[PDB]
Amino acid sequence: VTPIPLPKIDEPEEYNTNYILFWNHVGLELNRVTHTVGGPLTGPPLSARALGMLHLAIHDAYFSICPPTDFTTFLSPDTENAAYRLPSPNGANDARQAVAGAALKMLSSLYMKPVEQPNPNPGANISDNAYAQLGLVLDRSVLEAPGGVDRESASFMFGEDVADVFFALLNDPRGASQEGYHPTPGRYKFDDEPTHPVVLIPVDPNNPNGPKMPFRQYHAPFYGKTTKRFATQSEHFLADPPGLRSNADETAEYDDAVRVAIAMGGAQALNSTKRSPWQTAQGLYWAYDGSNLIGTPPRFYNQIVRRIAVTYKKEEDLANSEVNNADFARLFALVDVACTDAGIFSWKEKWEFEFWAPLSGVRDDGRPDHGDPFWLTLGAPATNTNDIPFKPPFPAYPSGHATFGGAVFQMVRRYYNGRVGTWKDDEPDNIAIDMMISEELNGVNRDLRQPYDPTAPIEDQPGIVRTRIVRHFDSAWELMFENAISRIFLGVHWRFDAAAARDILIPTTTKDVYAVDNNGATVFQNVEDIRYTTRGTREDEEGLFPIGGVPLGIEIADEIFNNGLKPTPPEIQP
Ligand code: VO4
Repeated sequence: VTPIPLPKIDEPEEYNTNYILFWNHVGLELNRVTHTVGGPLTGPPLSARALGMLHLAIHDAYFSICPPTDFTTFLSPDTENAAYRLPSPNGANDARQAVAGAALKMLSSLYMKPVEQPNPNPGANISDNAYAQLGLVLDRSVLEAPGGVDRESASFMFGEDVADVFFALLNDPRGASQEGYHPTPGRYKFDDEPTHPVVLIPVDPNNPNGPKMPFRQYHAPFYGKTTKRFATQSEHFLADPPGLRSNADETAEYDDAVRVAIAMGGAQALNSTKRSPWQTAQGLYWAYDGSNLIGTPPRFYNQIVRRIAVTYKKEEDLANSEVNNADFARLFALVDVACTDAGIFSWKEKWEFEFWAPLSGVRDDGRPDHGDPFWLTLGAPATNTNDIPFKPPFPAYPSGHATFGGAVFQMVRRYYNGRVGTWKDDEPDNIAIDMMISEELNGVNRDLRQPYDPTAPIEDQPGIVRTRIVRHFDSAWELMFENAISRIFLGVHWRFDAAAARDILIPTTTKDVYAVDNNGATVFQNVEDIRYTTRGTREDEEGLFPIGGVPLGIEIADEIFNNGLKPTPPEIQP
């Protein structure tokens, strides 16, 4: 089959001399390829799950052979429960081959053709070409693996066994099912996106030029409530969003939110848009909304973590260093598991409240002096395609980006505290990074004038090229913040979807109404001064809960970390 020409990644090639990073890289490649061909594990919550499973398998394969001191393996070989019983090395002592077997097995189980009946219903939507392209990635990775892959080694086979365990235990085949779900129209209620009310998909995925059919998508409406958690030791909840349930009386907040939404997230040329060119860059930088050759947010968060990992490694040798191998194996397991659970809980709350997107909220507002029936947002970029911007097919509260980021970057902060610098676990850190380039703005990817051609490299395809922006960040606190507000700039999330408006915006004398600059643009607090302290109430539960995705993610990361990466007790599983 014709292999898809993938654009070059902006990262020192030395990174892949380390087999832990190499396998992480292979996971990231499958991520972007599956989103280009429409293969399995697409979308934000599930794509994060794939990475969590991959790194959990790698983590235990490595630490079984090279036992850790300050912590232990996720699963143990002495568990009476067969489902949580980790296999034993029994002679195997080649960590490199162990990791290879775990990674290869997991990724293959995740991305290959479900010959075991699973193809029906679940996989009945993915074309043969999709699987073929994914297979190519897998096949060549074996050949590019640093140190090679010896499929006949005992260590390799051990790794495979480890993968089988984690796969059977955590795989959620029907995770993204939407069968039986239908929106419940009304104020504040999620429903089909006005600029993309329906989509025409081929009746037969193997004949994309053949007859089409109308399709309305709702992304994983049942996943969050039915899926198995990874390492969280409890259920997490967010305060009711402004306008709903116990907070239905927070009208000043909601009204100002509508106001900030129009000014900060509208289309580039609308007279009501007050967003600056720089803020537009900040919005697109963190997108990764499932585009061709790009993939989803988890892929970007891992690209960032890869840089942090190498920038702050203990030993200079990337290839032959167990200190580095252990460090990376541990870090990525912590990070990707937190990302996985962040997805579960953000999706759980998303479909719990079913809060509507700013596009619908502004248009359907109804009040002549508050709404704008013809508003358009900067929207989620439709990169490497000729389609227009959209709003991802799922409820708004809370922001998945914000939750993912909160978890990933809080985990990084907990892990490096006292090593890169010293800070209170709830205050700004000093984990700075340089030369960080997003594939949304790399001088290569673009907005095409014609349909994407998968047989030709992106450079030979006409379109407006995205300006190359090289960033530097002073801390993971900043990363966490900007990643969250970027969605406000795109106009796909309300301010409260990120965090409590009181914690991120500059207040005025009027309660719930925040400050704007000379030209009407919203003013944010300085990153160093931001503290996610503002909590709210829930109708169905007593107490105060976090508002927005960031606080939720931070909470999930602290929990997992504090428990040293321990499985969710099967008793509290759904
Ligand atoms: O991922 V959002 O849920 O931030 O579009």
